[PDB]
Amino acid sequence: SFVEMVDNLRGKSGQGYYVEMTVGSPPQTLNILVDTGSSNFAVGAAPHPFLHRYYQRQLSSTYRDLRKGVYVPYTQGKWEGELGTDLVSIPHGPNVTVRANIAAITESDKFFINGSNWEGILGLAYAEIARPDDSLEPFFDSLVKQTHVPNLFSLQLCGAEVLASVGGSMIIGGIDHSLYTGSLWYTPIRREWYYEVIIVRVEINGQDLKMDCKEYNYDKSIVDSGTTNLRLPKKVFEAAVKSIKAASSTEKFPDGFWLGEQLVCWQAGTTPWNIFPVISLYLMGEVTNQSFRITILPQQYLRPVDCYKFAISQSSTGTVMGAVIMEGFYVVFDRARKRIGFAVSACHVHDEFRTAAVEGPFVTLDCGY
Ligand SMILES: CCn1cc([C@]2(c3cccc(-c4cncnc4)c3)N=C(N)N(C)C2=O)cn1
Repeated sequence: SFVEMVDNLRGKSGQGYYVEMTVGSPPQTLNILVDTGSSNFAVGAAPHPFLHRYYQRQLSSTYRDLRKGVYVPYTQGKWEGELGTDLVSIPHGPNVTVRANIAAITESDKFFINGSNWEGILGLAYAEIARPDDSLEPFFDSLVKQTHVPNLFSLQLCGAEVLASVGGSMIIGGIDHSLYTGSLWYTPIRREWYYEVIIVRVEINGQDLKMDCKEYNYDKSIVDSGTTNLRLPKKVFEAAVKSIKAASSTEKFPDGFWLGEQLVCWQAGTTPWNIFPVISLYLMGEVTNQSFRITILPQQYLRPVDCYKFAISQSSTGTVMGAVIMEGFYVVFDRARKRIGFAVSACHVHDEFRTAAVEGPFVTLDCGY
């Protein structure tokens, strides 16, 4: 049924991708953020200025209360709510219904986004980082256990007066070959909590940043559909921008732009893409001394707002390969074989001079924290 899953994601630029889901009986429709960077199925369950609809447990005849609260403070914001289980389906995903854990958010701070058009989050990472603890089975774990859907899903994020709308596909239970060209290269999932991986080398315009590879994964590297930007450890970030500033020297910008909080504009197809360099991330291969590179264009790391924001930013929590990396590629979260596959996406955005690429192997003769 993969055909019926194609284009089942939507979103606004910089505000995440969501898939339609129903919870409860009768089905309550909600748009839910696909988030490989968290592990809770958490849905607005009380009025909020940014929510135009929300999950109403009392309207559901199949809701069961777990009589347990959950409080999820985090760096940027916070949500808090009540644990229960209910029946869940994805209308444009696998044709099944599962009983899953649901965090019904009763209060939250800076969690929902104005105009994003989603009402909850589908944390697709592992139990290890779930709240309140790893005993709360994540949605995908329940789905696999209760149905026969293979332990694998794949994301094809396609990107783009009003924020640009983005489209994409979440294929659960398999690999849709029409979604990518060329070969799928796999990098090991180093540990099952976040989707943690290892970056062994990075180049800006073919030039090695030449760092001890531990800096690339300090203190970890993760694949996160719930983060817009490519986020880099401080020391790598600074080296990245310096290298990027040099490659686009002709024509200058204010460091408010480089700090990713200040847009820059051209007008109608005048954008000097060729000025900015490609960025290659080399991920560890399944074979010890091998790696492969994913190369991403400026079209990915300059996010549209013809105005663009610099979608590479600093991190104190390690490297985050967010949406702007994923948008060049078809990304397979092969949980069954503890690996993540990358292929050129059938939908990636590129000129007649450059193209996002996935290429290997590269042999590199210790990179993890
Ligand atoms: C554990 C608390 N939590 C944080 C998240 C978030 C989260 C929460 C709310 C909104 C968004 C978000 C996603 N796309 C674009 N704009 C915002 C992300 N998911 C990820 N991966 N990141 C880094 C988060 O901040 C989920 N739960």
